[PDB]
Amino acid sequence: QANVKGCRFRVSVALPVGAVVNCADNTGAKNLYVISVKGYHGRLNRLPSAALGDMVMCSVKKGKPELRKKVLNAVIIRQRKSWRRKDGTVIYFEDNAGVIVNPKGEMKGSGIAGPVAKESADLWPKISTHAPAIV
RNA sequence: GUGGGAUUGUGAAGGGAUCUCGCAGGUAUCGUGAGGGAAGUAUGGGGUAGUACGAGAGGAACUCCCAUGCCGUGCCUCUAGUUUCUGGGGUU
Ligand SMILES: [K+]
Ligand SMILES: [K+]
Ligand SMILES: [Mg+2]
Ligand code: NA
Repeated sequence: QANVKGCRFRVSVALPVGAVVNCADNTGAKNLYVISVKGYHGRLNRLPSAALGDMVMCSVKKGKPELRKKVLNAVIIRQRKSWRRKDGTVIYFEDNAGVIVNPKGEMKGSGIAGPVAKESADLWPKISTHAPAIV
């Protein structure tokens, strides 16, 4: 529940700024709009891009009105872009999904719909507890 | 000396003279390295450690280890993209 760039192997970037992904927890939000990604060091013209396990800054576009019109923190748990594990397997999900967390990584809400990537679960133990299945 | 050419424009075939040029290098490898260019640069995590310090609240760092951002030089085993192999099938 901290900086995750140095604790994770390279994962192919999936979600640049502006991507809208599903919200997999039961907070009340339906989707999340990616504003930025933590740990992004700048490069000219290059959009900040999120992948599995990344914390992102996001806003809710659809869902409970109490959750909208504000900047929140979320963690990516599923992505449609395929990445390659060190064991040589190339794997991808059917959808993109995120989960709303506090800046400390603690999961707001109490349940997760759909599976959770192992890369995301290893970096966020609180998210791994509520995962129906890992990878 | 020898070999090869030539001389100034109204003819031809012969003789001299006088000039210019060639006369020892070719061909194929392996190396030297003067000079010039010049590139790697950052972050996080583990541990140190809830330790030093501090009344408390708070709260570090180096050896070492593991990743990552940007940049650079390549490569095509995998994954992805691309098809005028119009390859093989469909279909109006
Ligand atoms: K030099
Ligand atoms: K120089
Ligand atoms: Mg621009
Ligand atoms: Na292919």
